[PDB]
Amino acid sequence: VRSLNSIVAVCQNMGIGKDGNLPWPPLRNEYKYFQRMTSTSHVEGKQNAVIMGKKTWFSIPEKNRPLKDRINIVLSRELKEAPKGAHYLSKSLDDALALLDSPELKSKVDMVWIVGGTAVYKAAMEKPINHRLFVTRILHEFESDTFFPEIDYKDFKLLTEYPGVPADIQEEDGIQYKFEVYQKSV
Ligand SMILES: NC(=O)c1ccc[n+]([C@@H]2O[C@H](COP(=O)([O-])OP(=O)(O)OC[C@H]3O[C@@H](n4cnc5c(N)ncnc54)[C@H](OP(=O)(O)O)[C@@H]3O)[C@@H](O)[C@H]2O)c1
Ligand SMILES: C[C@H](O)[C@H](O)C1=Nc2c(nc(N)[nH]c2=O)NC1
Ligand SMILES: [Ca+2]
Repeated sequence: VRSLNSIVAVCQNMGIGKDGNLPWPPLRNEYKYFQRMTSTSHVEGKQNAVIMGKKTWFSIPEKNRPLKDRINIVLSRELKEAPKGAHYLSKSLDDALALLDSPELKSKVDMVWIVGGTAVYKAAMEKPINHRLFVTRILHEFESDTFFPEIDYKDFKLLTEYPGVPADIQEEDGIQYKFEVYQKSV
């Protein structure tokens, strides 16, 4: 595709999950941010596409699936068919990327967002394609058992400013965090 976007919320050790869920209790605002970003297309008639792995899909409460107003694509090598609610199943990122370029998807799709987990982020980070990484850095340590892959600081340059992203440190439920945008230009 033209360029990828990835979004993640990470705690201090770069953890993103624990026991199949997020490491911290709910942060309404951080979450509305993930909704607002993944949901908003800049072209009437289109919806964005969200690509995620098996586990991340099942982590979403069942009545809340698929993420409303985005085309849900699940990646799995072990599944034969798109889990109940998913729009599409794909065997790999590559495969997902080609689906997106197909006729029927192409004119339907605005932005592509990788929503994890680890293995999906990694694979996307490695593509020699223009990529913007939206990271929420939660300034606190929660035990995590899943982690965010290492970003190559030589490729992914942190932007000092980006539109519609608060610059200041944020607080909610006694927790502080900040939004950061990393950009890879090929
Ligand atoms: N903080 C955040 O922003 C954030 C975002 C997402 C998830 N999370 C947390 O992370 C956890 C889920 O992450 P996870 O890393 O364990 O799992 P995952 O990536 O969500 O799911 C893994 C499975 O998905 C398929 N898959 C993954 N990468 C693939 C690829 N490149 N090509 C093909 N198939 C691929 C494979 O399924 P098969 O075994 O069927 O082949 C792999 O077993 C939960 O705790 C979730 O709450 C946090
Ligand atoms: C899609 C599911 O909620 C998943 O765990 C994700 N959560 C988050 C995310 N991105 C942010 N910033 N915050 C989340 O809570 N990406 C994916
Ligand atoms: Ca497996």
